[PDB]
Amino acid sequence: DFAKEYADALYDSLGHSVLICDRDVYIAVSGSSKKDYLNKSISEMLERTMDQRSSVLESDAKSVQLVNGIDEDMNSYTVGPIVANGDPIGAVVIFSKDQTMGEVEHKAVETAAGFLA
Amino acid sequence: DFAKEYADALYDSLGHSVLICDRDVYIAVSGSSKKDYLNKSISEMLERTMDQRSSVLESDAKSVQLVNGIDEDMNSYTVGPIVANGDPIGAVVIFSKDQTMGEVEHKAVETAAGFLA
Repeated sequence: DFAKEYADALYDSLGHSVLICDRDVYIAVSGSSKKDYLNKSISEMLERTMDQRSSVLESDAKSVQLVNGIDEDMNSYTVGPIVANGDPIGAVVIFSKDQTMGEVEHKAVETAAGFLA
Repeated sequence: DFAKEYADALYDSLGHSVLICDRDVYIAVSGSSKKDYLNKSISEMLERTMDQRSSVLESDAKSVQLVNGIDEDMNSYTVGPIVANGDPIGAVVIFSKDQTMGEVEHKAVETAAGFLA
């Protein structure tokens, strides 16, 4: 499991929850409960972020939907769409309920997305 | 080439020269000339860093040896030893002649090293 390995490496290094999705669902979860995210449908926010192809960083999110329709209290998050041959095929998400995502995590998701693509 | 793919992803995302070595030589080079680094013997600094297992960040290096005996003018660099089963098997290096390596790159090498291990 290639996405799982990367998610684990990101968690081990950065210490924040890591999700990786394909076009539909989360396919890798590290740092968070697999029950909460694995195979769950990605949110409209994730879909839009992937469609827009650019990475995003929200330093003061307050609340976010990672799973569609599921409002979650969230301090911050960052998303790196995985774009292969111009087509979004997934995304890498790093988030925290209590810590602030910064350029470290923002670049981490871009790097992860680039490698996974 | 797995190390090459990661080095390329790191270069694409962070925009700095990236080297990956095994215990002996550089095995992947991105952002810099392959002639300057590929198959070149790693420096004593690299060997010591790997032996000590911890990542390092030098924000004001002035000069560094990446290739053994080769003094290179360098603004800054960061090194993430690749440690598998307690044994150092290589390292990921990000460096710049003109820009300052910070936590972004420092964590990038740790993440890279963790994944490659």
